[PDB]
Amino acid sequence: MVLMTKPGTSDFVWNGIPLSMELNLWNIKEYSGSVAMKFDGEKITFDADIQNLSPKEPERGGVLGYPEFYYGYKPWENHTAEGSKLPVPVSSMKSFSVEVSFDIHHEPSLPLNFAMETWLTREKYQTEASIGDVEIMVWFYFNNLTPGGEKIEEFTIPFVLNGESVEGTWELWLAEWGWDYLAFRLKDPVKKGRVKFDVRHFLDAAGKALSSSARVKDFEDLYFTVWEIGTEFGSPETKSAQFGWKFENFSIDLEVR
Ligand SMILES: OC[C@H]1O[C@@H](O[C@H]2[C@H](O)[C@@H](O)[C@H](O)O[C@@H]2CO)[C@H](O)[C@@H](O)[C@@H]1O
Repeated sequence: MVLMTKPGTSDFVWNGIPLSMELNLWNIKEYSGSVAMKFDGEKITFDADIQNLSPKEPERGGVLGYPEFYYGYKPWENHTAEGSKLPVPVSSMKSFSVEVSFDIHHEPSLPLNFAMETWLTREKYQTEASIGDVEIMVWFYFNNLTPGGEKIEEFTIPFVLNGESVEGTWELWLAEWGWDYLAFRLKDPVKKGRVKFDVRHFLDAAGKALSSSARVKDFEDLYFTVWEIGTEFGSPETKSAQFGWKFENFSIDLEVR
């Protein structure tokens, strides 16, 4: 049982899997209202009803926070729950399946998404990402929110949605900021459902997308550090946010060559 009502990180174990939950409001200068994130052994829930919001780093634009949970090592926080099998070199990953059920609710106009991501780093345990590293996101849902940078292509990547084998069409957005940002955004966003997919398909498309970059070199030698699952929300214009979610039936399976 884990309960947090302010920003912070806590570890937990879900069906034997060591994980970390972060009530991540990294780009929020200050807020009024309440946030509550909880793990009860069977589900992780998050609820927010906050106001008086403004960006911590205004000039970078983009979102305000990212309440999430993750498996592995999150560089920015020098943190991992114990017993984690990540990070591992991208070249060593044969497959990395992620499965989770989700139910996201939100006031109608809120910029928000259901996004999962990883950070690929040159060194195994960096404490930040910079030039030469990569941030790769996978968005299964979005509302009044587009990824950063611009769309550079589309990839058809399969996955199991609510128990059925489907093919998703994913727009790939790339931005060269302090690191390389890549976001795969599903054309038919899903607000509630269950998905199972292999992160390897996204790592394969990302590596190809960057095969001529002068910034990202030797993609396959980078370390796949973590797998975060959460909901980014907000924009420089967002003054308040009312939303919440429930994640259940979580599991991952890393298979290394
Ligand atoms: O900038 C450090 C900050 O990054 C947070 O991840 C951001 C990422 O920087 C941004 O490019 C993307 O649009 O959104 C993600 C998630 O909101 C990270 O979660 C923080 O821990 C870190 O302090």
